[PDB]
Formats: sequence, C-alpha cells, structure tokens
Amino acid sequence: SATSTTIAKHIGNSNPLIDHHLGADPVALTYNGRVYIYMSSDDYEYNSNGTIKDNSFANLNRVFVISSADMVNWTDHGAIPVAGANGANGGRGIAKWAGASWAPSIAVKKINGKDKFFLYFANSGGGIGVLTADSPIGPWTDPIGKPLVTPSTPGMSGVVWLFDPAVFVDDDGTGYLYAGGGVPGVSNPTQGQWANPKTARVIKLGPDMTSVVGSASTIDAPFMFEDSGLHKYNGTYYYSYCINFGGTHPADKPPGEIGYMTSSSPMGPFTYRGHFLKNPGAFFGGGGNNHHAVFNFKNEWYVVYHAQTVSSALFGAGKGYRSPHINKLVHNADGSIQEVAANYAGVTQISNLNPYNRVEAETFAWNGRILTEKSTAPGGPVNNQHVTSIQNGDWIAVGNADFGAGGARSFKANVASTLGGKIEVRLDSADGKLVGTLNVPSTGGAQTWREIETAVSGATGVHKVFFVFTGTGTGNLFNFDYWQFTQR
Ligand SMILES: O[C@@H]1[C@@H](O)[C@H](O[C@@H]2CO[C@@H](O[C@@H]3CO[C@@H](O[C@@H]4CO[C@@H](O)[C@H](O)[C@H]4O)[C@H](O)[C@H]3O)[C@H](O)[C@H]2O)OC[C@H]1O
Ligand SMILES: [Ca+2]
Ligand code: NA
Ligand code: NA
Repeated sequence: SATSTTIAKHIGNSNPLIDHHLGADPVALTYNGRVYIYMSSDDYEYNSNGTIKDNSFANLNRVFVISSADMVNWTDHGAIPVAGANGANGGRGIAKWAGASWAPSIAVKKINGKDKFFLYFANSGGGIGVLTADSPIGPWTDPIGKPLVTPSTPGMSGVVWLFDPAVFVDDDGTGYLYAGGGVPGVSNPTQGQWANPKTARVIKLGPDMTSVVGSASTIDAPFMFEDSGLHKYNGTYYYSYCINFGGTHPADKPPGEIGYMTSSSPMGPFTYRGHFLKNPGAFFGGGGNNHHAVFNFKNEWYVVYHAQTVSSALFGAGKGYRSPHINKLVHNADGSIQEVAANYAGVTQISNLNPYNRVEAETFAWNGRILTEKSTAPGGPVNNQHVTSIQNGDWIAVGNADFGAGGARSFKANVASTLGGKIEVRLDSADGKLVGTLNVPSTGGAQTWREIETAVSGATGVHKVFFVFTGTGTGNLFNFDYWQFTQR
C-alpha cells in the first residue's frame, strides 16, 4: 500500500531534517524542551517552460519554521510571511519595508516576567530587520516598521553585504548582533582584500532587543565571507563564519569552509582558531554557499547547516537550493572544535514521542511524498498546518512513538476530505504491522473537519509509526491535521 520513496531523508536517517520542502540558512532556538529551526524560504524558481533554474534567491521572502523535541520528528510550523514589500507575500507579509527575509536569527528574552521572541532577518544585502512575538511561532509584529540596522548604523560602514545576522542573548541578558560579509574590491579583490575583508561586525543590542547600543565593532575574520554565528562554550565566545572562495588561501583557512574565532568577550577581540565545517560540496558534492549555526539542545552541542541534498536528489544538480542538516559539534579539551562529520545519518533520536497527546500530522520524521500547508482546521496551535498533497501510496512516519506497555486502544485523526480514503496505521515500516485503519469519510470538503476515531490493537512499546494513505483516483485524498491515540 505504501509506494512513494523518500527524496533525500531516508528512513533511519536524520539528515536532511526535512525533505518535503527546502530550507536554507538555518538557525536554532532552544526553548522549553524544543529546538526551533528557522530558515530562509528556499523555493524553486522556474523558467517559463517549467524547468528549474538556478536559485537566484527570488523566493526568500518567508521564514520557514520547524521544531522538534527529539532531533528526528519535526513539527512543521509553516512559514512566517516576513517580507511585505513588492508586495506580496500577497498582502500578508509582516515587514512592509522588506522585499526579502534572508538568513533568519532568533532570540528569546524574558521581559517583565514574560518570554519575548525576536526574529531577525536580512533584507537581502542591505539591512537587518526584526519581528517580535509572544511565542516562538508567532504571531509576529514589526515594532519598528524600518530596518533595525542599515549601512548608517554607527560602525556599519565598510560592510559589503549587510546581511546574515546572528543575535545572541548573553547569560547576563545582553543581546548582541553579528552581521556582515562580502569582500571589498568588487569584481577583482586584491589578494589582501580576499585575506582581510573586514566586513564582519558586532553591535550590542538595547535591553528590549529592538534597538542597538553604541557602535558596531569590526571582527577581522580572516577570509571573511558571510554567515556570522555566535555560540558560547565554557565561558568563551566563538564567532564562526563562512570563509570566502577567492584568492589563494593558506591551509588553515580553506575556501568555503566554516572558520571560527574565540574571545573572552562577545564583542572581541577575536582570534582565529579555527575551521570546523567543510563546504557541503566536500560531503555531498560539490558545492555552494555554506551556512551554519551552533547550538546546545538538551545538553548536546550541534551545528545546523545547509546542503543541496534534496534538490540534487530530485534534479541531478543542487542548483543552489538548500536543505537543513544537523550534526553533532565537538569541542575539544583545549576549546578547539573538531571537524564536523557532516553526513546523512545525522543525529539519533534523543527521546520518544508520546502518541497519546494530540500530535500534529505535520509532525513527522520521514515522508514519501507529501506537502504541508496552512490549515483551515478549527482550533489547533499557532499557524496550524496540515499534511496535504496526499495521494494513494503516500505516507508519513514518526520515529520512536512510545505506546507504553498497555498500548493503544484507538486512533483519532482530524481530517477533511471530499471523497474519502484510509489511513493505515503501521509499525516500524511503510509495509509494517497494521495496527489500525482509519476510514476517512467524505466530510463535505477539504475544509470541513471531522475527528474520526478507529480501533487500534497490537500497538505497544516503541516503534516508528507509519501513516499510509490510500484511496482511489484523485487528486488530494484528504488533509490530515492532527492525530491522537487513546490508551490502552
Ligand atoms: O545581491 C547580493 C548577492 O549577489 C550576494 O549573493 C552572494 C553570491 O555569492 C554567494 O557565494 C557563492 C557560493 O558559491 C561559491 O562558488 C563555489 C566555489 O567552489 C565550487 O566547488 C562550488 O561549486 C561553487 O558553488 C561562489 O564563489 C560564491 O560567490 C553568497 O552566499 C551570496 O550571498 O548576496 C548579497 C546580495 O547583496
Ligand atoms: Ca495540524
Ligand atoms: Na544565520
Ligand atoms: Na503526494
């Protein structure tokens, strides 16, 4: 009954994090037991004849957000319509001054006893903006109505590409913004311009995280290119960035790789240490921009980065379209960082999923091959999505659902369907033990939602769980908002 194949994130593998769409320039928020990943909205551009053309970043006007409690099952929180200029996101789009929202950065700060969230983004190469929210997934407000940082921000002149923000809230509650990149000398930098672009910047933020304090300092990242990052390990601040591709490079600053520098203060002085992530081309073939954030989630150090692993699998060429990956990052006893072993296997699931809570359908580890959108389902979480583009033989799967010793009694699915179909609930594999079959009736339409219940038996212990979609003809069989098992 399950016939569709995984594009790039194969069952058992944790990279790329998702493959049912793209997501470039990832950054991580760790918050109340979940990692959020916020991403540039990579999205295929097409020639007029419907063939794919190389990514020119034309579609980078949203921020894609996924989250996980376990590194394997990703809840799709959909898209934040950040860019509102030109104009389009069809209306919708939150920062009216910004035509683009590249390379997000995310921070949370408790203000007046309430957690407040701050999403930073680059309006292409021209400035940094910020949105605010009372939850990591929104809804979002543009407090300011203009960029937060421009070339006129003190200290920011001399930056070639005023982009790739990284916002770090220090242990004392002070925010810092790292930004910049590009290489001076336009079409022909001299060797020395390659070697010391002097286009990286850090600026301190005001307490409210929507203003700057003082002037930006230059970080002299050798062979700076883009992709500022900041993490703090054992009291030391690590400024990381992508090394440029031009000029001759010494062996210790290899082109297109992630370099890093350390300092005992967030604003420097920084000393190059420092490379830990080869170009994604070195691992997955070969190659492109390289774009990364280091974070600690549930007591482990990771780097999120991107690679052209979904587009290459679909097209035979990555064409600049990028997908998020995570691997472990290891700090040595001396504080240096080991080369990250970027791969497909990725990170092993760190905790089980509880299938007795409401679980969004768009919370899955693997799929073949569906889409997620914006749902009309009543209620649900902020920016509630559903699984759609469900055809016969499609499926989604969660990793390590723990049904417990007693096991499940029933399975509920919130579904909307014009003609109906089935959800087969299978353990371990797409062709695995059938524990139940939910008959999706005609509900009256794709926006008319019914919670359907069906019996489950044989579902005990920890398993991958596959929801295999079947139906006749069509089209879209149904959309698929959330599910919940009952005990026992
Ligand atoms: O409008 C401005 C944009 O144009 C500017 O876009 C940047 C263009 O450069 C992007 O970096 C690319 C990454 O790929 C490099 O080539 C690789 C060299 O090794 C080969 O193995 C591999 O196949 C190649 O892909 C290329 O040299 C380098 O320029 C950068 O990420 C973009 O940001 O952005 C700012 C806008 O203001
Ligand atoms: Ca949902
Ligand atoms: Na970033
Ligand atoms: Na499909």
